[PDB]
Amino acid sequence: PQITLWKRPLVTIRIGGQLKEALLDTGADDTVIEELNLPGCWKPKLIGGIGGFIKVRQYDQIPVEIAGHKAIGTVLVGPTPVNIIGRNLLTQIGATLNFCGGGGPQITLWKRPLVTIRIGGQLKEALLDTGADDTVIEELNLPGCWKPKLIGGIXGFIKVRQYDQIPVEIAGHKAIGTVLVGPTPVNIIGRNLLTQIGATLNF
Repeated sequence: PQITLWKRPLVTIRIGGQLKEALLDTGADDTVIEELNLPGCWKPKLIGGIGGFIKVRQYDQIPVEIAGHKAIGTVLVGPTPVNIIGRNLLTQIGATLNFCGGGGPQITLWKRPLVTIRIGGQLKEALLDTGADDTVIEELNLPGCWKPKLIGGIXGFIKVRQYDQIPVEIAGHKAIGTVLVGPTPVNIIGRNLLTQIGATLNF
């Protein structure tokens, strides 16, 4: 299907014979699901996100059906805030990011979807993250007024400054909206701006 980004791209998945809801997340390398039992052997791993690191169980070669498309691959199980399908399985189901409904650039998900953006007169690299509601940019001396905010992901919450009506050009496409500024490990373009550039998921 083709999925737009006005709402979270939540889908039903089948894993270990059970149904779960999960977010299609182009900003995730891996697939992470809330605590559950999976048949098979696992190994301990740590993974990170906006707020720090969590401990997970890594299960390899697990069949997962994602809105009716089959994948077989690595699933990490642990205390993630949201079940997420990451690039390791998005690539298996042939999911791509597409601008302006397919008229614009197509971005495959074999590697992190990093693009050039312009904000505040500065050029930066940022990750297109369908699993992010908001856009979070590395510490940058943006002029203007702001309001404090906390935002969360794997690892917990960070404090940021919320600026409104900030122009952001993404891969040459103009957008304007809310930007959150703080100590994010990677600059993230979230759905609030991805929708403005007509970005969709397709598979």
